[PDB]
Amino acid sequence: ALNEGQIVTLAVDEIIETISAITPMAQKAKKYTPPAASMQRSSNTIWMPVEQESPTQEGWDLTDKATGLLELNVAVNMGEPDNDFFQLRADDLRDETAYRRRIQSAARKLANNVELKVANMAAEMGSLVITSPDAIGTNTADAWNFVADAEEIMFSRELNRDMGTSYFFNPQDYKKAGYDLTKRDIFGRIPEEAYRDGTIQRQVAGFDDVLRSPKLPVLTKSTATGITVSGAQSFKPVAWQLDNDGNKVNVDNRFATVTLSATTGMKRGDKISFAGVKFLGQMAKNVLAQDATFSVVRVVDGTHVEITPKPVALDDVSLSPEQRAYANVNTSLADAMAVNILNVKDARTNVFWADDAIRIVSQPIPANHELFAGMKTTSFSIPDVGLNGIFATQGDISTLSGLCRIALWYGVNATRPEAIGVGLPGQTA
Amino acid sequence: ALNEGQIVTLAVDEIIETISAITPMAQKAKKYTPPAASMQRSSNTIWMPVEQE
Repeated sequence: ALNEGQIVTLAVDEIIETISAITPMAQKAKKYTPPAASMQRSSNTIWMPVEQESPTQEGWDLTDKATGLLELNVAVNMGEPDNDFFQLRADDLRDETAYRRRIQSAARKLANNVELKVANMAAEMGSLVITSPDAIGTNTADAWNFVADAEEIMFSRELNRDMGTSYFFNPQDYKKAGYDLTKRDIFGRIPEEAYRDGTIQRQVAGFDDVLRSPKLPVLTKSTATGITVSGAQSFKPVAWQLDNDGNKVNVDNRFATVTLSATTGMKRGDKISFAGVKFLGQMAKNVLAQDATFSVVRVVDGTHVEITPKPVALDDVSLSPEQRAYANVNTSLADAMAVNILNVKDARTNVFWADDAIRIVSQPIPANHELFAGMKTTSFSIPDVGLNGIFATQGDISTLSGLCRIALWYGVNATRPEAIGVGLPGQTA
Repeated sequence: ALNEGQIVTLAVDEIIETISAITPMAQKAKKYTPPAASMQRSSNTIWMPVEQE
């Protein structure tokens, strides 16, 4: 018919969208931008006051019975900056339509990495642990128990939850839990923005949002066995302590260090509990039926480990009233009580917290300073999470090519590890 | 007593000035700048005649 010249056309305006950009865990995290000038001199660390607990007395006569003050603190820091980096020759900037889409893809990938870091931090530094011997969906009310006792421990612990509470399922375990959870559903329809954002149910066992995150990591089993505490150790809630010079250095309210008989199988992020040690009500110091659980922050030696919440015994006789106000454990660690390992199987984690337990510390990169003259630098907002990064370009004459860097500096911090919790199904070994 | 977070303060405004150097010899010695374009073609050298005897 009509034989004429052929063309190949690209749709300028229609981009096939792939890869979702949901960040349910990062949006429940709080963002903090400290003053950068002081952050530079403070090694990218700032200390945050913890709300202080007050001892109270009863009666008319309190002669010689006043208490001092005790304010504890936690420290937040940063990590290495995350960034995207690509190069282009001069002739490739004639069209400048793949360049812009690469900038957008970089923004989305950086947000994705932030979300991944938040999820992994939560899994690694979560104190409350709930365990089911079999997989979710076995027995009768495995899912209900699995979610409801997590809520129950976070509730009876009387931890702050005014910002709300969130349960994050991994998708594969929610596939088995939702069958039972949907039948026992109070709340109604979810707003469509929230439903597409990740939250699948609301007000489940009095637990606000129940979400579903595909970035929850897999928690490897602990290989350690036959571990007992070596010597009687009591911990005291202090704000500071002296050093060899005799100077007062701040002490983190979390991060207790204990001495164990052996520290071989255990690695950062496993879950332990001590025999006979129970959680305590935070306001009314009552002995909850649930055994106190800890997650190890790191392993320092073959006999010493650092665990997330300080076990501050109520019956400790040497604690002051100011100190005893912070007791979270019924009794201290005896001479030799067995340490119960709680990572017995490699199970993908379910994470829950009280919102704002995780803090995201962000900082600017002043590459717009006069020290940086050959490079073109501008602010770069990643609005999906809420972190401002940096966008920099610099080309060289010998190749007629330029480099594009999109750097984002942030830190993920678990300021209330006692409020982060990890649910582990099918733990039997 | 009051147990609280400890800070480390640094007073950037107040600087402990320690050294003050004087440079009289370089002020007494004269400064000359021969034309740069001619200096480049020479080996950064000028020749001056000495008083004749």
